[PDB]
Order: sequence, then structure tokens, then C-alpha cells
Amino acid sequence: AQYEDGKQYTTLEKPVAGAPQVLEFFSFFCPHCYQFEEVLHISDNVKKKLPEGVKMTKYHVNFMGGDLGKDLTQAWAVAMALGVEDKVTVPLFEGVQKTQTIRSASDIRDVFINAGIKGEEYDAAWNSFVVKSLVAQQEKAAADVQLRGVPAMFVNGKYQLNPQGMDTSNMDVFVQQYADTVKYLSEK
Repeated sequence: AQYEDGKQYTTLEKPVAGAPQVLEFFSFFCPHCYQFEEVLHISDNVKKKLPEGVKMTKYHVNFMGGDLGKDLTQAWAVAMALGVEDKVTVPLFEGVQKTQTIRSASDIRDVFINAGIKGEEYDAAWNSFVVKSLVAQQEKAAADVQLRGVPAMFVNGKYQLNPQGMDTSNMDVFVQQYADTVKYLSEK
């Protein structure tokens, strides 16, 4: 067929029940993740081709960058709780991977302050039980698919995108193939 298990995607031997429809994992320490966000705009192009009804979830992971990695997972929880993902994603990626000015939790906090979230609002969120459970959700979702690498995308808890099996000579073409695959899996 045109879409084949083991080619544009893989199937989980252990499907995950109750999973989000489109579930994306990343790390701010992850170089392909940087590409996916600033160069390819994968999440955005996927969304543009998803049907009616389908919500998109994006979670951070702990397994890169040690202590700072966990801080970034908690900070992404803060971003989700406040709904400010679209304001901190770029400065967080660039702070970790481009300027390398993010070296501590305080430096992460600075990114949010500069993006206009108030200190009082940031610190209250950071220390909140709502953010604690949001961390738990991110960790639990990654654990459910026994996640060992990023970027990763899973559709309906049962299909895992396989980007290595797509042509990368042209970036635009890669992105649409990726997106179209997600739509296909979506309607499966």
C-alpha cells in the first residue's frame, strides 16, 4: 500500500487506552526538536490538516539534560497552565540550544518574565499542585509508550510516526508527508 506499517509509521504492540488523539513529545535539549519547531513548524502544519474534533497535545520529557531537563518539564507545565506556550517556546529553544543562556531554573524563569508573564504569576504557577499534576500527566504519557527518544508523535495511542522513513531532500515536502501521514492515521 501507499502507507505501510514500518514505513511512515509503526504500530505499538501495546496500544495505550484513553490516550490523546495527537500526542507530541519533545525536549528543549533535542536538536531535531529545535528543527521541528523553528524550521519545519511540524505541529502547526499537522494542525492545519487535522479534521474536525481533533485536539493536539504536546508534552515535554525528562530524559534529556538531567536536572535542567526536569526543570524544563515543570516549566512547560507552567506554560500549559497559563496558556503561554506560543510565547516561550522559541525563546526556550534558543536559550538552551542557540545562545545557551539557559543554565538554571532562574534563567528559565527569566524567559517567561521577558515574555511578559509576571513573576508573582510565574512563581505561583510553578509551585502549584495544578502544575504538579500537569507534570505527572507528561511523565505518565511518556511512560505509557515507554518513550526513549524525541521528537515523537503518537496517534490515538496506537500509531507512532516514523520520520526516518520519509524523503528529506526537500523540507516542505517532508513536512507535508509527515502531516498527511498524521491525517491518514487519524482517519484510520
